[PDB]
Amino acid sequence: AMRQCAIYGKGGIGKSTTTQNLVAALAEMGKKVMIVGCDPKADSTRLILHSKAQNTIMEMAAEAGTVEDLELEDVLKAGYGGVKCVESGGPEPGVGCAGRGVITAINFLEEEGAYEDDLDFVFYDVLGDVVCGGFAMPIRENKAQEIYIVCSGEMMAMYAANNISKGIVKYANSGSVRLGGLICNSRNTDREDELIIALANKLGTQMIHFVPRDNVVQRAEIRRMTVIEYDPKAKQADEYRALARKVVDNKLLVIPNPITMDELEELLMEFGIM
Amino acid sequence: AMRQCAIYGKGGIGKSTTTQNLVAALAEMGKKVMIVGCDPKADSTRLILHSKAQNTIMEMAAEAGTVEDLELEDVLKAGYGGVKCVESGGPEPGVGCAGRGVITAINFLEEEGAYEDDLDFVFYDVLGDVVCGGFAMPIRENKAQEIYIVCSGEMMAMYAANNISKGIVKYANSGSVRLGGLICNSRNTDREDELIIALANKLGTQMIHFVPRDNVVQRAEIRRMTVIEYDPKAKQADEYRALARKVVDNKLLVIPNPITMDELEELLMEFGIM
Ligand SMILES: Nc1ncnc2c1ncn2[C@@H]1O[C@H](COP(=O)(O)OP(=O)(O)O)[C@@H](O)[C@H]1O
Ligand SMILES: Nc1ncnc2c1ncn2[C@@H]1O[C@H](COP(=O)(O)OP(=O)(O)O)[C@@H](O)[C@H]1O
Ligand SMILES: [Mg+2]
Ligand SMILES: [Mg+2]
Repeated sequence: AMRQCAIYGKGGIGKSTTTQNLVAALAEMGKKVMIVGCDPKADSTRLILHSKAQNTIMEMAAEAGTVEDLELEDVLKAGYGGVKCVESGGPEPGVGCAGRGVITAINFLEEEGAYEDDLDFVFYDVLGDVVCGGFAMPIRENKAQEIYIVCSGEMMAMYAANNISKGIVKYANSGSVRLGGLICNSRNTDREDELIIALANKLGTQMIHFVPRDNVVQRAEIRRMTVIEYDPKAKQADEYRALARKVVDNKLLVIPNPITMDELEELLMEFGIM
Repeated sequence: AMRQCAIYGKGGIGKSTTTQNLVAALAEMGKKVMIVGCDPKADSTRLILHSKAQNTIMEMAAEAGTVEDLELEDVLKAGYGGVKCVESGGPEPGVGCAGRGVITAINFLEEEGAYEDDLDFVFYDVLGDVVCGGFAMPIRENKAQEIYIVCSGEMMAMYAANNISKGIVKYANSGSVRLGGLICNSRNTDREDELIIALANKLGTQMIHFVPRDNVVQRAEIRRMTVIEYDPKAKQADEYRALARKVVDNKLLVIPNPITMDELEELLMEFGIM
């Protein structure tokens, strides 16, 4: 078996930094992991690959002719800890549907046998500002059973978490896609941990970890690494190790309870963030 | 004549706060303005209307039967300064295309005569994390000639600005959609004004205004107002008045020059934000 997880959240919230660091910690533990980039920004694997980014399945298929002229061994790339990496890509802005590459990529990976029995985890790093087209496909088509939402005390980040949760509810009659937890990626604001705990409890889930804001992230990423690789002794490395451990041990996977805008505003008012 | 402007940018960057405050300042000057909300969050008019939000054209059409059973006089609502307000709405998460309501709304407004000769400005407040479907329609279909992008020294906000610019370039052979400027909505970081000026110059545009981060915004918005209405003497009110004046006087409307990821990273490295 293998655990199929998707990391969702609003743009810029920390999906790719959190996912790559979490996965590096899993590999450090001895887990075998694949990352599938499902964000048109297409830099979801650069810290594992020590790279600028990674050429996408949509780009590679265009240069080869069709996606069927591609070989899995040509597409998947291994980096830190043996973690395997692939990027979906997407059409250029103004053209088509921004999520269409996600559908092509996941179907290619399934057909070509990328989901080998030896994998322990697959993580999809998915744009979450809209829940439609290929960005909804991991939920609609039962590809990621465990959804973890990166968020913060930012109102927009909590709104996104609620919207993603509504998408999970919409498809709960089929498949087995569930909300596994919220990950708070701190803005260094007071009571932020308490705020995201409260939001998680209203949705029916949990705050699986509070990730501190730490400049070592920038120093590692300038060098194209995870903090796990850049400085294994860093306090922030231990934070990502704690998040990884709690993901491994997590057994709470729920159909969430989306909240009203009034509930969200009351959360913000109560914990004095605003 | 009337100037059709669209405010784009990544989620949470400050589109709706900036647009409503800018428009309040325009109304304070004596301009006649309409705001068209083109973001599924659907709270782009609440500060003009003193409201929780505004019921959307998609919601109202569903309750009436079809969009043709709606009357313009039933849909448009006037608030502070006589500013007229409408919200597009969008399908629920996981269903359809998140931008489909924008197409329905703009077409309804055009057909029903909302663009009366007495208007001086129309502002569309558009989700900009993806540039596709109805979110691309103001550009693709030549509805907003002047695009202003709200951004910040945040890498994700600059990436979004570049992506929106690529969409403008893609449709420059038809219509007259142009980039009018960048608006820096400050994160209170050093050299941020210089950073966004540099980005604007690389794209071929300008920083039309640097909006400071100011907590009076939160105090006004808790009370469902713009800063212009809440405290006309506030320093931040004068900031929005300066932005409004510069938008009125702006004559630079360009086909932008999108930059590479290397150029964006060099900007961040240079100005020491990272
Ligand atoms: N815990 C953290 N501490 C400091 N900086 C962070 C942290 N998490 C993310 N960042 C920074 O935030 C920015 C956006 O993160 P990223 O993972 O790229 O967001 P997303 O993938 O959600 O768009 C990056 O510059 C990253 O280095
Ligand atoms: N200049 C500013 N100073 C302080 N807070 C701001 C400023 N601009 C925006 N905000 C706050 O940022 C949050 C997001 O702004 P909003 O306009 O709703 O973003 P968007 O419409 O782009 O999603 C809101 O809580 C708003 O009050
Ligand atoms: Mg990312
Ligand atoms: Mg908004």
